[PDB]
Amino acid sequence: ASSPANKVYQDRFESMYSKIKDPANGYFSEQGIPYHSIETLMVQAPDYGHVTTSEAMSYYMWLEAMHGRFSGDFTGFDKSWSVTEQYLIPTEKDQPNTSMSRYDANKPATYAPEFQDPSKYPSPLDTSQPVGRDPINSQLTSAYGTSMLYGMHWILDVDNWYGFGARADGTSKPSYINTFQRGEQESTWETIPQPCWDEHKFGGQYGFLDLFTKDTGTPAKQFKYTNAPDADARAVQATYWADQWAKEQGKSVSTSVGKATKMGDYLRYSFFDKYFRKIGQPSQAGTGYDAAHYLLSWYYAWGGGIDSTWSWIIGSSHNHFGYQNPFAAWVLSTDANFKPKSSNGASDWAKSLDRQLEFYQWLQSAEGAIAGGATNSWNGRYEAVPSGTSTFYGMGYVENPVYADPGSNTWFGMQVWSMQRVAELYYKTGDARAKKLLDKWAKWINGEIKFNADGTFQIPSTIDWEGQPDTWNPTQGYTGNANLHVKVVNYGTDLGCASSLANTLTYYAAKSGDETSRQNAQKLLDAMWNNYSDSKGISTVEQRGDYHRFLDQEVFVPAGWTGKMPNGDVIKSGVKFIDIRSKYKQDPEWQTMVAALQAGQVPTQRLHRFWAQSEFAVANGVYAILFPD
Ligand SMILES: OC[C@H]1O[C@@H](S[C@H]2[C@H](O)[C@@H](O)[C@H](O[C@H]3[C@H](O)[C@@H](O)[C@H](S[C@H]4[C@H](O)[C@@H](O)[C@H](O[C@H]5[C@H](O)[C@@H](O)[C@H](S[C@H]6[C@H](O)[C@@H](O)[C@H](O[C@H]7[C@H](O)[C@@H](O)[C@H](S[C@H]8[C@H](O)[C@@H](O)[C@H](O)O[C@@H]8CO)O[C@@H]7CO)O[C@@H]6CO)O[C@@H]5CO)O[C@@H]4CO)O[C@@H]3CO)O[C@@H]2CO)[C@H](O)[C@@H](O)[C@@H]1O
Ligand SMILES: [Ca+2]
Ligand SMILES: [Ca+2]
Ligand SMILES: [Cl-]
Repeated sequence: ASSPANKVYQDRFESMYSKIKDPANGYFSEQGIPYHSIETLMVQAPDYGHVTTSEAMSYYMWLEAMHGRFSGDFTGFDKSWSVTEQYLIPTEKDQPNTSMSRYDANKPATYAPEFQDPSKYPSPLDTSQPVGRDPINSQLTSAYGTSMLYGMHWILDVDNWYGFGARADGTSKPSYINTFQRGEQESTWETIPQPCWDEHKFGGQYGFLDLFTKDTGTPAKQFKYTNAPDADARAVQATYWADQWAKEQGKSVSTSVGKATKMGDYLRYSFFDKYFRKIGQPSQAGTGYDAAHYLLSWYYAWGGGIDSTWSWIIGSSHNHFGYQNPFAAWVLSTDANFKPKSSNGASDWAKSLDRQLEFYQWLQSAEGAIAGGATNSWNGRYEAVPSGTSTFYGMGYVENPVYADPGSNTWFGMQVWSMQRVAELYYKTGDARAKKLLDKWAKWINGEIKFNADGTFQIPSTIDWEGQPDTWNPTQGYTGNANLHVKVVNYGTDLGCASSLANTLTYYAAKSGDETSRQNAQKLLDAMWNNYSDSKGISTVEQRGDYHRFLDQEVFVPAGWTGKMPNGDVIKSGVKFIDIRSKYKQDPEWQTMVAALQAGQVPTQRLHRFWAQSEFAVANGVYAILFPD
């Protein structure tokens, strides 16, 4: 039987769970897939409220796992995995073996440069630039008997709002789509949504392919998917807890553990440089593992021909601390129940755990917050690293890895999402490296939490950075990085971040015994429950300062390129964000949003983000278990 839990916080979790699963609240589609948010007019990472992401699916797993802990019923957890495998992990029909089996581990893909402005795309493929060797593909095909990859594609058009349908039929749902393709300056507002399965049926003469890639020949019909490593790692994290809590009650989630383990085996593709170039010596093609940084990079992607047989796979050269997950690495490298079937699966994850913890430490600022990350490909073209730039195993430090509109590390959220995982590791193992990191980080954040007399509160929202960490010397260790400073630009009341923060402080307090962290975690949970609860969970009114981009953001389209979206919207030079998403004008909130912009005001919204609601629910559960009295 499981240990007794705090009755008050357990009830709060159950209440949230009921609101989230309540059919009348609309968090899920008819097919059982959770939406990014109840509200449809939503632009953040995705550009429509009813698309879904792998991040959401992993939070759904975490939620159901906790429900199993308190109810003894894990059928919901197994169902979250069933929905994931059926709809977010490309099936045999979505990534045909005929093409995947033609993959050449000695020539994974063809080099394509990255540019700092979307106007430079399409990017020209260059067969003469070196590409390294993929050392794990043989391990995976031998272990699983297939050339298909088992990982979640990151974004899904749940109700086929864009109209691409499934495998170009234009009518089926859900629909595999993608957005980002053109460099660090292409924000959510500057993309051209495209189908993952491109048969040239929609868009331009050759679909949407020649908007991004340029080659000598004619663009072939092809499919392509992109993984979000932090999402897949969270799936492993959540499944571990589901397994632990299931066994404490004589229950089993064996089938799900097997899927989580397989996913973690394939997740190793994120450990490699985009084009398998040697880490620290980007101009040279890798010979195998010398191209592995062992960190959870921003993505790994793969694709292949539809009407011709060929395939490719790429890792990623850019690393952000926010995507790391030391807990998942500990699970996959030490727990016998989660040991990957591949020959080197567990050992690679063992190396990743150590490398990840060094990464966090190297990036810890003088104050305690964690800095951006590093890259093995300067400017995304393997250019020379500017002299005087600090390095980590040969990779140059970057303040805002991967994207700059806005800066990828200017949002407080990355701090809690990532440190929450370090707190789980510290709690389970008491690891000294995790302790050192948390003691200083927790001291920093506890001094940045502000509680008001009316029961409301504020935490860091937008942050900025100055300087850089000292070059990492494995034998020297943490120098203290006296020249690396974080700056809190402004505060806010982001309920999702606050929930993640409470979670982090709870695990840390439980292990360290730090009372300051424990009471702050409880005050956050109480404040949110007592002051921000509504019939659908929790929420607050927030300003949407970037919404002016709905109408004033021009979308770049190559000269002479013309095409049409499924609903007829014309794609040509000069269009704005709204011009290629005209269906948005039918949204219930549209007139309200436009009215505000016309009056020169900042639009405001009351949003119910699925991950935020789940975060809050899980945080209540965690407190209930670690502090029963
Ligand atoms: O036919 C002739 C011949 O053929 C051959 S076979 C041959 C084929 O023909 C050929 O087509 C094929 O070509 C291959 C090629 O080989 C491969 O090398 C390439 S690889 C390619 C890959 O496919 C593609 O997917 C990849 O895309 C990358 C981009 O490069 C990269 O730039 C971006 S970065 C992006 C991030 O990913 C996003 O997450 C991020 O999003 C941000 C957003 O920017 C930001 O605004 C918001 S801010 C937001 C916060 O999120 C929120 O929390 C807070 O609360 O609020 C704030 C404020 O709102 O955050 C978002 C994140 O959350 O944005 C950045 C920037 O865009 O990443 C994508 C990943 O997808 O690029 C790769 C290349 O660079 O693929 C080709 C396929 O076409 O090659 C074949 C051979 O190899 C045959 O053999 C012959 O016979 C035949 O004759
Ligand atoms: Ca931009
Ligand atoms: Ca700076
Ligand atoms: Cl969001």
